[PDB]
Amino acid sequence: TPSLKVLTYNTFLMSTGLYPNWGQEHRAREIAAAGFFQGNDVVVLQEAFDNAAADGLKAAAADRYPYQTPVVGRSRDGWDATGGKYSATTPEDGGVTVLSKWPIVRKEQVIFNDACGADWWSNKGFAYVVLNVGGTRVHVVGTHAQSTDSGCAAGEAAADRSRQFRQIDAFLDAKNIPADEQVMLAGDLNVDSHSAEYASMLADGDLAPADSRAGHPYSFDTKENSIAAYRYPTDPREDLDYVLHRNGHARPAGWRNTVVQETSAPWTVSSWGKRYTYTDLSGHYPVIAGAN
Repeated sequence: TPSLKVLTYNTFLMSTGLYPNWGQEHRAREIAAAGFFQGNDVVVLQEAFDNAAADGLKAAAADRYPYQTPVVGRSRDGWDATGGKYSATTPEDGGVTVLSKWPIVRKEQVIFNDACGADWWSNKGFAYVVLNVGGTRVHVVGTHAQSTDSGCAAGEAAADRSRQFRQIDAFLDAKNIPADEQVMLAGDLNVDSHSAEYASMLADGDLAPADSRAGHPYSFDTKENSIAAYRYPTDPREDLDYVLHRNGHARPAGWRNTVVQETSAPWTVSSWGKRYTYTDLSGHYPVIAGAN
């Protein structure tokens, strides 16, 4: 059971053609240089939507993380398989990519069968990678689950997240992964750890809770994170990002998820003839998982 350090980070790199003033190229470069980006074994990114900034980040990361997936949902190219409700015409990809210090033995993508609001119209889904680490295999699913979106009916977002977690569970079960091999789910799962949905997420994904969740209480801090506070000034702080092992599989003891509140040098953009300065590289905080 090789002990791995896993980062999950929502990068908030929206398409620059649609959103030219969100500092995407600046932040993508700065994310690859941030402290939380260094020293991991696996990195799972979400919202890497802008093709150029995502490509630049993946290139900037290639020295430390040479083995990488495409961004989920861009196309069928560069994957060993594509499953789920993939659309060839939809322009928006799922924004998820997995980067690894360790050789990738297999990589596939699966587009979610269930989604609502904005998520439905895009190729949101998950990446499945098998890594070769220390003489054995480690399985990682990287994803960005259904958001609590304006276009979803009341309760529909949570209902579709439940189906998304069970789709991942069913996918992993059908792989018949040996119990002595680790299986981790890493991503922005859009489930608040402080809410009742946390426990149903664990049951739906068949996930073991971390032995400890440490660091800052909120990986999506609408008060202390300067981007989240600008975009959602009246919404509660929540805690959405996880790396969790699968029940019944080998895993390190004392597995931790640490929410790391690392700020950035100020950067400024202009919008409607006003200047806005931020001190975070995204609206989320990175979560670093590993054996304590």
